[PDB]
Amino acid sequence: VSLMEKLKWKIKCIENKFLNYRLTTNETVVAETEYGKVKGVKRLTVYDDSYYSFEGIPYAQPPVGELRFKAPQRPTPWAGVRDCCNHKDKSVQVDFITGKVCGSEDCLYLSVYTNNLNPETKRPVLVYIHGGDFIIGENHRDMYGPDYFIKKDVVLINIQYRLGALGFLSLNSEDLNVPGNAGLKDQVMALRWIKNNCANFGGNPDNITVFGESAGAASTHYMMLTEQTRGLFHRGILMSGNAICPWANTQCQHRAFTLAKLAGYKGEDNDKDVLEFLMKAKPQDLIKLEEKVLTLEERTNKVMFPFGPTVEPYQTADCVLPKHPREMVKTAWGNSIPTMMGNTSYEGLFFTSILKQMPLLVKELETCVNFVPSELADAERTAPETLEMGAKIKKAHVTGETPTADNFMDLCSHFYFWFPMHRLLQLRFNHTSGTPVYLYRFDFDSEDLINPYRIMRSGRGVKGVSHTDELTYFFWNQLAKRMPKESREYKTIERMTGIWTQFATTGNPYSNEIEGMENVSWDPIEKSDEVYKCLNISDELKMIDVPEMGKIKQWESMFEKHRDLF
Repeated sequence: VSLMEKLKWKIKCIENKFLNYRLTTNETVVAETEYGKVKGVKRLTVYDDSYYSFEGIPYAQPPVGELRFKAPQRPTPWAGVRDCCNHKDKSVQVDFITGKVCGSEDCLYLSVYTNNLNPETKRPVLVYIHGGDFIIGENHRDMYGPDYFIKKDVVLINIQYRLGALGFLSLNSEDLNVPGNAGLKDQVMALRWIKNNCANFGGNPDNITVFGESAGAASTHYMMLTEQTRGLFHRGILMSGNAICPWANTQCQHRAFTLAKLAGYKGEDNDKDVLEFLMKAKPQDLIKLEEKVLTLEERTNKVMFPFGPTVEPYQTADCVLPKHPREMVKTAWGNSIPTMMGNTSYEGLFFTSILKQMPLLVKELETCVNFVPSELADAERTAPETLEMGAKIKKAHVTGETPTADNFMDLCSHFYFWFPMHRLLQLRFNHTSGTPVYLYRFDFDSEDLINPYRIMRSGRGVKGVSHTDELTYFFWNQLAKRMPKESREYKTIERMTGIWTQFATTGNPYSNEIEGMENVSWDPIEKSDEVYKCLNISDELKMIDVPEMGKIKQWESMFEKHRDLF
């Protein structure tokens, strides 16, 4: 990121402190939890709404010392009133703007927001699990402000969880108790806390909705698949991701050794010596070196990050993913709750930046062999079946003789999002009956209101609706501003928070109190449907055949001779 963008950002951080102070009131309030009393504070929004904010509620013990890399443990209660008027730190990560490591190992907190602590009936509870590819992200209100959702009579809860190697180290050695998925277990513990405390803030414990974008969508899906959480909630929304995306799963058991060697470990490769070195390293060193972990072959095969959700190599009381995610889908409790999924209209525009720095990536479309699903491709990607499968992808996305940047981004929308969504819908349809799933397509472009991911993807000036572009209409962030009530941006905020709030309430996202949705009727997807229908959300709200469908079928035709793997 440029020095100019670094200065703008710093300035915005400073402005934000002042905006935050102005928006804070002297009305404090105390609420009860299973663990003790917490003190929150009422705050305003730039729309002159107001809400009670409780931040820094621990849902687990600080995962430090011998707790590093282990399943989270329940937090220790207190008497007195814990101060929750301030935010806690974020999980240790590289700051996307400054490129310096920030955060702290002491990051297992959640934040609770609502326009009314004593409503007359228990309200729908919405739980946001943030994205950031399992390596960045936070619940700070400078990027995930509840300002818009608190117009609605809901309780909104934003969680943190362990990221990177500290959340996702995995070791085969059973004696060590580092099976993997610590960060997802953080998520489970947070959802247990919410279940058992949401009533104290006016929330209905029998009507919880979990939602997330990108890796938060994968996370939400995982919360719908694991037995650890059976029955804990009642709706799920998967925004631009799910647990069977190729980026959402990795076998990272050999990678802890590599990480340790990068950090200076001297010795042989066994799990115990490797863990002991890692248990004593400074956390920022681990996180800083993590970008060097993956090999050239791994990157070429599109393994996105060294550490993430994995198949745990042995069972424990706290195991979250005992099998591959596909196999988990077959028996998932969450298959039986109302579900909404969707994507943006030009997801792969996100990768503009990566294309800038590596223009030769476009030549991967000459044969598209690097985009064939790794379960079907040979190791060197030189087999004749692999060239054939690559030709399906090429014919779907390469529009002229020579591939372009756009063809590459369009193919990416599919590889990363539309194709795994299709695999999931069909897989799910065969291992459930009845419970509806609804689709949306987010297709509203503006550069008047943005979020910080735009600075990360170097998308200033770039037309089309990228991965992350919808977040802007759900959450306040420090680059936002008060928009006129008549603005198309403002209307999109109301439509988005409105639809999400409707679905959370009844499990059906249709309502005719939402403007633009009067000549609409929003049917769920049926197992027999050959073409998917979605609510396309742009300046107009309109049901349409998913425009991506034709390409989706073409990707599917790569499994012609291996139907059992699709």
